[PDB]
Amino acid sequence: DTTEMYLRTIYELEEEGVTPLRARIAERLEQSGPTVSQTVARMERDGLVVVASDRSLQMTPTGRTLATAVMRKHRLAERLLTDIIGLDINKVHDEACRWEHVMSDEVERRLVKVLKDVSRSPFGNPIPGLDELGVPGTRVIDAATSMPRKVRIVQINEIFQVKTDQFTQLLDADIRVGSEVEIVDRDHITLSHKDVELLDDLAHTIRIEEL
Amino acid sequence: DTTEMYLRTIYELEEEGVTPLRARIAERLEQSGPTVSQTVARMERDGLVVVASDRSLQMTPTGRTLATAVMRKHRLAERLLTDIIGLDINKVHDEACRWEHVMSDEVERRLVKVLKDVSRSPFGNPIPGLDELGVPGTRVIDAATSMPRKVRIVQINEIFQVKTDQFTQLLDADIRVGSEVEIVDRDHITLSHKDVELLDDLAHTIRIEEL
Ligand code: NI
Ligand code: NI
Repeated sequence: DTTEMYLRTIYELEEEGVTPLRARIAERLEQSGPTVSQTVARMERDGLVVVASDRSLQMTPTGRTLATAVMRKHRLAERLLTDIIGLDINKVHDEACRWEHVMSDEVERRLVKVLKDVSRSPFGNPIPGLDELGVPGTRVIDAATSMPRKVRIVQINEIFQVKTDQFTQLLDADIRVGSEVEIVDRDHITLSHKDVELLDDLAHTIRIEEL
Repeated sequence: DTTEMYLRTIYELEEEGVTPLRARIAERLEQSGPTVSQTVARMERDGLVVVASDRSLQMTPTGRTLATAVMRKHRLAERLLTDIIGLDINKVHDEACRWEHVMSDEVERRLVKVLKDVSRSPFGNPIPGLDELGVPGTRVIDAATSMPRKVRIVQINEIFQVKTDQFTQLLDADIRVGSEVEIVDRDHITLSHKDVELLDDLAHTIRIEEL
């Protein structure tokens, strides 16, 4: 389904921290602007995407769920193809781009059993959706949900910190008040600008807003 | 490509010894007669099939080559899915029906390396095309090409045989003068009606024609 290829392309552009504009989508899929526009209209009617006022495509909860599953199948296919089949690594991504459309959930569950590790694709990116498969401003500690979000730093509050080893890590990552960074919760909290895994005191006292 | 699914269906019906009529094709693919007819017309223009005077579809050399490759990919997929992945055996055929369309030759070559044996599918049928992948009347000894063909028995010539252990095997298989049987050459010659692997004396003296 062309729908799956559009949703996965949006997913991938978002992971790369690129705004999912229609022209970006068109260019990545090697499809015309007008063709992309016609497909985006069908996808809005289907409830999978909305076109935001800055013209970027924002996937709905349903659109995002489907996108996520397509990416999971793509990445599990890449692991099968490299770890077990041994297809030349230069061909693995293009093979998996086809296989992601035809792999059942049942095969994915089997792949999770058989593969050594399903943490990441061979190309370094996390395999999403495995839980779904079945097996002032605000303080960063609070504002962080569990999926990555771009936010703006308002206070770092160095003056209140007892532990200071991360001051330089923040500097080396160019995180200052004003920096736009992506924040994430884990099984410990993390900032992206480089990746800084915050100890609790900092996570409790650094503040983030959003425009 | 719908073309691949039509050619593989023809292949499969032929293997089952069924005449590949358009209605049989329609029924197996769960497509309408008129839809099948429109696709067969495109396939004739493309040079992949001819419609014979008995209305059966006869694949051209090119059509047969493509059909063969689709079947090979289907069967290698089934071996991957059962031997390595362990997908529940009741789901393997339907999964492979999708995978046969997206598997590259390069993955098939890898599967030949990794799998224990690629003689047959899990469902008992030979994996064709591996050589292409890269790794009176006439006497039966002569008339047999290397691919199976339906022929008619004209003489068995029992009277000239020194070895007679196969007389009963032929009887048990219902091969008599008049029987329509499919003959095949191997790396030793064989008759099908049951399968009788002929010793040379019989293969040299049994005669076959065709209407
Ligand atoms: Ni990839
Ligand atoms: Ni099958």
